[PDB]
Amino acid sequence: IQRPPKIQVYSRHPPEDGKPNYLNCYVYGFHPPQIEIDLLKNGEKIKSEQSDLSFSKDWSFYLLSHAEFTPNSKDQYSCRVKHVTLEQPRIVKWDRDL
Repeated sequence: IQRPPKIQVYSRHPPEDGKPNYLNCYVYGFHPPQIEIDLLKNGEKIKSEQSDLSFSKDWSFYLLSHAEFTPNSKDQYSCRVKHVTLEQPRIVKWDRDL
């Protein structure tokens, strides 16, 4: 029981300032299943397009939240996850050089 979530913030296509992309936040390997995931632009939240809760032997419970977004050299994004294993909501930033 009590397993913290593993997170992956990434974009669908290699980003270029201008072309509309998609930002996905992959969260998995956690338990219990109740978990909240917010997508953030400069600190405030955006498109809550979330998948349906799924489970697997190899990654326990997992989810995928995504939003359409347009890259700029000034706007920064990140994924915020809230789970009973995190004393304070964990925030992972979208690094676009990884």
